[PDB]
Amino acid sequence: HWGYGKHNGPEHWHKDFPIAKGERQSPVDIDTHTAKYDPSLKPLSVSYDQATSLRILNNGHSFQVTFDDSQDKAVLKGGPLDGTYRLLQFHFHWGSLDGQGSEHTVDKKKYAAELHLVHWNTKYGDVGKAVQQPDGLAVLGIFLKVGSAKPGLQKVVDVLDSIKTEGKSADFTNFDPRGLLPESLDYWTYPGSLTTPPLAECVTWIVLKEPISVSSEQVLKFRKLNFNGEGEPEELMVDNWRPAQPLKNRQIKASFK
Ligand SMILES: [Zn+2]
Repeated sequence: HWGYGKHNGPEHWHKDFPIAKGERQSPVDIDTHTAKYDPSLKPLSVSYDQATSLRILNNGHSFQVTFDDSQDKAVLKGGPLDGTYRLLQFHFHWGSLDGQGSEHTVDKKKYAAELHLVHWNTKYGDVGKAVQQPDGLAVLGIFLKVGSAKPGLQKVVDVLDSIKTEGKSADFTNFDPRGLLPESLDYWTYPGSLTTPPLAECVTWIVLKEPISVSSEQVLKFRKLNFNGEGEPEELMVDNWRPAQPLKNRQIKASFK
């Protein structure tokens, strides 16, 4: 079954999911000098004031904070998007060391980690239907670098002890994802895919230019998580990132000059 190791990692995924070699796969390298400023792009609208978090969960490939998406509470709109996208969950990708971990790269630069806030288009009714559409999902990608602590992340970090292994989950209510956003909403955008199986080509990517800083102690707690279930040989959940994929016939647009 798929993972990030030598024998089941990204280089193997195409066997079960042939779309892995498709025309709009993610992540990609963002070449900042080739990305064109698009004055027709709208500002991003990130409306998270009424977000209702539910649970935090180790799913064997990341940890995930899930939200109540049964109403328009926390929504993404504007930017390159048409219509309304509901926040379902967020998760992270990170490295074994600070010099790798992000999925997107910027001029080949790898960040220590990458946050993905996953939203689905309300015109398709549920996320299962949305992932079967070219404009079904919008994922907001935020880079993490190591420096000063991110206060808004600490409540997440402090509960990771309770979900060490695959399949563990905990109540995680009243978490405010606004505390994970950088100051600027300047972004790059391109059409792409889920970066984990099934790798469905259903995502409008919105990747913020400004990283957030997290502390070494915060990211160290990420690295104590396990891929494995309880009672199995301990394998640290680290380097759970897919590398950059061919850009092919796509253009990355910038919201900023
Ligand atoms: Zn992700």
